[PDB]
Amino acid sequence: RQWALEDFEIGRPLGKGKFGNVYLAREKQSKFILALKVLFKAQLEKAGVEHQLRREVEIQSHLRHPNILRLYGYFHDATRVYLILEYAPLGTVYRELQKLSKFDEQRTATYITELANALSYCHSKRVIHRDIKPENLLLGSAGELKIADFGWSVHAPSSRRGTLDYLPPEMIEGRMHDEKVDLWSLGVLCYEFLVGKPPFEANTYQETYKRISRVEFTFPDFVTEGARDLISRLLKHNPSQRPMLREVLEHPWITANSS
Ligand SMILES: Nc1ncnc2c1ncn2[C@@H]1O[C@H](COP(=O)(O)OP(=O)(O)O)[C@@H](O)[C@H]1O
Ligand SMILES: O=C(O)c1cc(-c2ccc(Cl)cc2)c2cc[nH]c2c1
Ligand SMILES: O=C(O)[C@@H]1CCCC[C@H]1C(=O)O
Ligand SMILES: [Mg+2]
Ligand SMILES: [Mg+2]
Repeated sequence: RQWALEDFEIGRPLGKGKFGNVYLAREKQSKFILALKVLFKAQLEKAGVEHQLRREVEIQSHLRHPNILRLYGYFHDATRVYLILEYAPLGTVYRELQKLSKFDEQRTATYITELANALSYCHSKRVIHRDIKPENLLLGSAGELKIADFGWSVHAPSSRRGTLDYLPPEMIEGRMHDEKVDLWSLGVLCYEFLVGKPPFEANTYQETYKRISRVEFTFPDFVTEGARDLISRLLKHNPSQRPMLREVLEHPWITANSS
């Protein structure tokens, strides 16, 4: 349970974070490969997010699902906080999308099924992820999707305040929100997986804000009827109008292309 930096051999950086970096690491005694998320105390204090960090730790450490990234523990020293995470060897869904440009209907529907199942488990504990995006979706050794970065995670309902690309209208506007925010994020993902870019993508935060607020998006011609139907059902301005995850999992386009 009590760890120290001296218990780990540090490898290359795995990625850059908002409050520090993620490094590959090996526990000296067991030779267990893992990821160490290193955060700077000064930066967290200045941002006034030292309690949201405690929330990320508390929420993620109690989740057990094959499509959710494990958080084994944490420790800290005079300047830094260290989160001990499960290593996701095939990287981010973000990098996969950058090299493939777009995913086919089968890969998309499979990822959407994996997400819906992980989100269903979260929502059963009244946990809202609120930061579902390709760079927070990691790939296990078998290429299985793993929800990661519980940095902004909270318990529903919440009226608590990167790009806005995956945030629903109620979360922007700083209004009260529940588990329905993750259903909106799911529709933005589905679109991005098939099209290569999120539906409200813009040059500025200001322009993206407006597009989300208006639910202003169009589909390229290659997007099928079934895909258009599922996305359009998820991207409802009214959170109450968004379907349950059970409905997403039973959608004909999902059942026909997954897995
Ligand atoms: N367990 C992990 N295995 C592999 N890469 C990881 C892991 N955790 C994070 N990363 C990489 O580091 C990046 C930043 O990690 P993350 O927890 O998402 O940080 P932040 O809250 O700053 O955005 C990720 O997008 C990813 O590229
Ligand atoms: O004890 C401390 O002295 C302490 C502690 C923390 C801290 C916060 C969250 C977690 Cl999960 C672990 C440690 C932080 C975060 C910023 N300044 C700190 C000081
Ligand atoms: O883990 C982190 O980098 C942060 C902890 C504090 C809240 C915000 C969070 C994040 O950016 O994901
Ligand atoms: Mg992240
Ligand atoms: Mg984060």
